[PDB]
Amino acid sequence: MSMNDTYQPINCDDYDNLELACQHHLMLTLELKDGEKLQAKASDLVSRKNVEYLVVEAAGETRELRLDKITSFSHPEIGTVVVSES
Repeated sequence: MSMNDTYQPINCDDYDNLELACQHHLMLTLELKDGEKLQAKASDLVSRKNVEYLVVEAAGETRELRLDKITSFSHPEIGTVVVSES
């Protein structure tokens, strides 16, 4: 029935490049339904053959955030994004 979709876990193809650079500028603040909130220095994204997840470098340890469709991620003077814009 349907072959084309547009359901992204968090970050999209292009929207991920502009959001992470302009909206996150390396340092992003991740938040969860449990009112979680944490900023992370440096970050890039990786797209799986099936979907797409973000991968941020935590000082000296690689971390993967947004791969679980995190409720929302906010950035000072930018905004809050929940499991992909929708």
